[PDB]
Amino acid sequence: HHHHHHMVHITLDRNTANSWLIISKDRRQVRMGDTHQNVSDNKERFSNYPMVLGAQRFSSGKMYWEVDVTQKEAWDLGVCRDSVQRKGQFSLSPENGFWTIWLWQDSYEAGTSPQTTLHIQVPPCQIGIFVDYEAGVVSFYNITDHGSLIYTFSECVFAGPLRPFFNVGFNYSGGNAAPLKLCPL
Ligand SMILES: CN1CCCc2ccc(S(N)(=O)=O)cc21
Ligand SMILES: CN1CCCc2ccc(S(N)(=O)=O)cc21
Repeated sequence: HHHHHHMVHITLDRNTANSWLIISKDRRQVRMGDTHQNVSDNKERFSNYPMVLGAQRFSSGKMYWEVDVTQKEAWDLGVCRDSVQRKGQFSLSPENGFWTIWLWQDSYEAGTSPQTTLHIQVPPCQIGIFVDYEAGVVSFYNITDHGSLIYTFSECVFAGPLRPFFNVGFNYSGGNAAPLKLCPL
């Protein structure tokens, strides 16, 4: 892919974070803490899952960013509507306003309804996310494997401003404590 030149500087929005997340001072890294992180509750915070949004909102144009997932066992990445549900249980699907992929139990899947099996020969350590608002496209790229395509959602019906979306995953196993990191341009 030659999408690198639409690169955007993403930062995480603390106010949207699940109360157990720890976001770095530069707002470029997030990990699961071992307890509640001593913040007040608010209507923006994802309550049920270790999720957080980017601060940036996109309503036009082409955008690209990269995320480091080194040595994680579980995570979700992509974009979502600004108005997605924050409280209670929900599925990651385009019907619910999410365009995402994930790693879970040693397999990669795209968040369609129902979910789609991905075919990745080289487990990624960094993921590239490309959004073309006008075209209705969200694409994912394997930066570890020379930028190879992972998945494209096309005919997307965004129906609102988009925000970068992150889930660091639970750490029931003790093997998923590592952070998500936004990679430099
Ligand atoms: C997002 N994520 C993480 C890994 C396991 C899993 C299983 C089902 C679903 S779903 N299709 O119900 O949203 C989502 C999901
Ligand atoms: C979002 N969702 C819905 C239910 C299935 C499932 C499983 C694992 C995770 S995760 N990535 O937070 O560990 C999330 C999730």
